[PDB]
Amino acid sequence: PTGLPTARAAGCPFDPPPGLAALRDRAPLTRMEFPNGHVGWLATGHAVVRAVLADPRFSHRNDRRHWPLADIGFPPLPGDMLHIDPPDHTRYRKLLAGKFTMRRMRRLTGSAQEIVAGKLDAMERHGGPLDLLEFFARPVPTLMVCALLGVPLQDRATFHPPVRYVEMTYADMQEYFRKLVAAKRAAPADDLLSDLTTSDLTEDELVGLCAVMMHAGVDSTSNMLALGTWALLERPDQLAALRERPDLADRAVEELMRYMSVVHTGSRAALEDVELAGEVVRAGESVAFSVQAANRDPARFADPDTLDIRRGAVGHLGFGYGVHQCLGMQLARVEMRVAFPALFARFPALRLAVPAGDVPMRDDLVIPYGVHRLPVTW
Ligand code: HEM
Repeated sequence: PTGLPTARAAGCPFDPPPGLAALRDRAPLTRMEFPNGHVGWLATGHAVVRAVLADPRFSHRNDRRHWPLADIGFPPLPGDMLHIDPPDHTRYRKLLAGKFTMRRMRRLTGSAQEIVAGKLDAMERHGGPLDLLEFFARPVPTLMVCALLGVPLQDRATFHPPVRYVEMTYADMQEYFRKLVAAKRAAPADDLLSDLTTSDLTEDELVGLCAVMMHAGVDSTSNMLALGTWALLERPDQLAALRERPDLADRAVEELMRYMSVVHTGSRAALEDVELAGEVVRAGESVAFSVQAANRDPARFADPDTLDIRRGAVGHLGFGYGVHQCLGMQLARVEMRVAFPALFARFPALRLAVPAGDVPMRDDLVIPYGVHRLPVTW
């Protein structure tokens, strides 16, 4: 019956569409008509979203689910583990999870510090005003994925717009990574891609995984760096707390993840009848889920609509949950824990360079949410 509430409020860039809260607080699982007319369900409560995301009976194949944000489904491509179901998905997870632990990703902390440092240096040389996305929020996570995969230093510039060029397609990236995989097979190094050349993945699977990673590790991270910097610079009291207690970086990253919920909406399809929140979701029905509503659920978080880095903690669903929990979440944490405090240590008076209403927001249906540019000065 209901449609998905998607309209953001004009003075409130960080908060969810107003209609979600009253829906969630009344019926955290409810019937929903999708943009294409499919009648499925909408999960907005934190517990019900977790139950959807943890249950392997829920498919993420694009030829099984209906998309909740557009009125529009093909089988998954090699390497696109987010849209592959068990048991193939389980093969990717068993191979990759142990390579993506915090203990392994913390070994890239120095790389993250130096990537961050280099982009801060180029910002100061240019001077304000400038676009934080072009100078910092997009190149930092791009160079981080390049470091993770061991992309040659002299090739990395092909993967992001020049800081002041052809934007690579998926096919362009597959061609590049086919060559790089062959090179690492012949001459291994201490990096993830070299390590994976000894696995059972086919060339097509490994090349697809790399091309996916260059988007999966970049788009959301970039928009988190932009939105999180904007939110922090409006809260000088929280910046003071982070300056005085730099150990608060870890909590601040979790609280920003919860508050921003940039991967705001998704869906899954039932592979068989599933009891969910007192209802039977029948085989073939899609359940849309709202990460952003779940991350503001008062059933789960005190004062959910207040941003307070001092109480930041794991438990939010900003990296997903369960079957397809974000593989890169520990790397994302390492890079954001470096980046947010470093930006304000170098530019303590960082602030917007335009009226807040002039910041160009992404359209309400785009995922991830974020901004197209973030003009800043200092
Ligand atoms: C702050 C930055 C990031 C956010 C907000 C984010 C968010 C997410 C979310 C919400 C999902 C699950 C989507 C769903 O359930 O439909 C996911 C999956 C995934 N992410 Fe991330 N991610 C980020 C960074 C990264 C990075 C840095 C990498 C790689 C280096 C990465 C790789 C992946 C992969 C491979 C999956 C699929 C995992 C699976 O299917 O088992 N992510 N991410």
